[PDB]
Order: sequence, then C-alpha cells, then structure tokens
Amino acid sequence: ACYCRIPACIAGERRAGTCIYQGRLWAACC
Amino acid sequence: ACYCRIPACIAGERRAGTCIYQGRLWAACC
Amino acid sequence: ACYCRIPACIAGERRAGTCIYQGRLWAACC
Amino acid sequence: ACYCRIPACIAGERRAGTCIYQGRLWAACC
Repeated sequence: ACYCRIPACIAGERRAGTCIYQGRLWAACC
Repeated sequence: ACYCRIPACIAGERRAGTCIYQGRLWAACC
Repeated sequence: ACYCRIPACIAGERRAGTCIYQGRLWAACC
Repeated sequence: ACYCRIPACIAGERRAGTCIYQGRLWAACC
C-alpha cells in the first residue's frame, strides 16, 4: 500500500499524504 | 520501513504512529 | 494561533495543514 | 475548540491529538 519516507517519494510512487511517527513528518507514498 | 494500514498493525509489526491520506487516518506500522 | 475545524476554515482564516484527534482529520486554521 | 501548540498543552487544557503544518508536529489542545 503506502510506505512512509523522507525526504520524498521515489520514482514510481505518488505522494498521497503524510505519516507521523518518531516526532517527525514523513511522505506517505503510494 | 513503515507501512500504513487499517484497522491495525499485524503480527510482527509495531505501531509507531499514524498516516494521513485519502481523508482518513491509518496505522503507521514498523 | 492555529485552530482545528471541520469541514473547512472560515472567512479570515488560512488553511495551514491538518489536525488529528478523536479518530479523524480536521483543518488546521491559522 | 482545539488549539495547536508546542511543546505542550498548558494548564487547563488536555492533549487530544496532534496538528501538522509548516513542516512540523504540534500538540492539539482541547
């Protein structure tokens, strides 16, 4: 499904939203 | 890394936080 | 001072992001 | 009725959740 990443989603993935954990924001990548 | 799921993380996974996309919350599972 | 609201921010307010609580997303309004 | 803050909610307020904007997390204080 969607995988959390920083700083950005990678080739093939579309950024759908945001994840929050360990005190920070991440890209939610689908 | 961390994978977003509903309604909960599954066996082997630790819930680290939350994902936000398509208008809803998901479990962030690591 | 950002204030959490649904379904949207009101006149005079700028939507800056999102809040999460009580199981749902809200507009963060600044 | 919920207001976003860092680093914590203050006296009289209870932390209900989290806000996301300008690249960081905030406490959602109700």
